[PDB]
Amino acid sequence: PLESQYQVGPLLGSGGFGSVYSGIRVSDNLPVAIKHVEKDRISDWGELPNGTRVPMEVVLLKKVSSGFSGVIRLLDWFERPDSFVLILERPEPVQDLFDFITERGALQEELARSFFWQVLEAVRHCHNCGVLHRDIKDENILIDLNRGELKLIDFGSGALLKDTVYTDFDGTRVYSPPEWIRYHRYHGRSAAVWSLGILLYDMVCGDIPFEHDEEIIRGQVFFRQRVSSECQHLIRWCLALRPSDRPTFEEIQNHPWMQDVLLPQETAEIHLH
Ligand SMILES: N#Cc1c(-c2ccccc2)cc(-c2cc(Br)ccc2O)[nH]c1=O
Repeated sequence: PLESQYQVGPLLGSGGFGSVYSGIRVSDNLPVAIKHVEKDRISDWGELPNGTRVPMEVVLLKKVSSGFSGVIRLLDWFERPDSFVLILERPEPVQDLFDFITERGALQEELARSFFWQVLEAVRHCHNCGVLHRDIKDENILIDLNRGELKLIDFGSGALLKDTVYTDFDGTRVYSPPEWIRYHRYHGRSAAVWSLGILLYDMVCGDIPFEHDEEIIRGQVFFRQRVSSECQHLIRWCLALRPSDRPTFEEIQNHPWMQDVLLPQETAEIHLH
């Protein structure tokens, strides 16, 4: 009984893959997010420990659910005749990176460092759990304004992590790597690092670097905003044309610009309060 436990609220947003509403767990007033996904649009299905057919999204979210709240947590889920309904945790107040950057424009490096670092910890968490996000971007990152913690959301274009090549992709095009645009082939980690490269640029310049396929395959990076030399370096490194030339997650976090990151709470007190 879904409608009995939760109290549906306002429409937080929707797209090709879902409609999301703001609900509250009638049980304890817990704030949650209710995501509706139509069975038709669902492309990938999995099963997880049970042998129960469910959309890959549910599989992935279950594999990454844990104490670590660097990634959104699935509280429960229900299946319906023509759709699946997911109950996600919902922080409040909260704002997504896209809206936040859309209001403050380019972010101070110090803040971008904290945020970027947090995203990296989350993505590492996922890979570690055998999950590849495939759609890392400002829109899929939530900001818990009080604790200054970011959360990865929307594993709708995700997939189990593997070492062999990927031939499918349904994530955001402007965040996809050169190798996808050209050969429609890519490898998880390297493809991820490339989008992390687009994300960082996005944070420090206030907008993405590439808009057209040509710009992506060319990979020439121009900075529209004053950006430190160190940050520019890490950015160009993540956006290297050749996949194998991109940094490992370990190399990114050991990069000079990534040092002395602020604690989440400090970040909130200085940049969010
Ligand atoms: N797709 C998607 C998704 C969202 C979305 C983003 C932009 C526009 C419309 C919907 C939001 C969420 C989402 C939002 C909150 Br406050 C809390 C938990 C969530 O899990 N999940 C998605 O999986």
